[PDB]
Amino acid sequence: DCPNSSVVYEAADAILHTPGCVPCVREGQASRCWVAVTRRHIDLLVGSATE
Amino acid sequence: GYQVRNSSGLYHVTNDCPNSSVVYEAADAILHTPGCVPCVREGQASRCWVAVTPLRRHIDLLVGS
Ligand SMILES: *[C@@H]1O[C@H](CO)[C@@H](O)[C@H](O)[C@H]1NC(C)=O
Ligand SMILES: *[C@@H]1O[C@H](CO)[C@@H](O)[C@H](O)[C@H]1NC(C)=O
Repeated sequence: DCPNSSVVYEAADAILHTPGCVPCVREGQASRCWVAVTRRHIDLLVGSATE
Repeated sequence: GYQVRNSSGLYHVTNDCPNSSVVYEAADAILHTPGCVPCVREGQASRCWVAVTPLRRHIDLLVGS
């Protein structure tokens, strides 16, 4: 449905299907997280930005 | 934490994941994005731009294996 941006959609889906808490550690503005996929896991760095 | 005074009473709320809030925010924003989130391979990861629901702010993220 949305194939070239899939990797994100997979991650986003894993965050929602995480019943617990996604473990994150803040790196200034951005926070580094480890999302487990239902072994393997997704590494993600998320941050906010303003123009 | 912090308190809330809504229509159903007086409450006290504590975020069980204070550092994980942007992740949940982004995950929601990706699903509410009607188009497709613009990604680019940036190394061994994927650099994406997520527009947040409304000085215009967005969410930058990198996903990897
Ligand atoms: C939140 O981030 C800070 C700074 O990276 C870290 O010291 C702390 O342990 C983190 N807290 C949680 C609940 O993950
Ligand atoms: C009451 O405030 C609390 C905390 O935000 C929430 O659990 C509850 O659903 C709110 N109720 C309404 C009607 O806003």
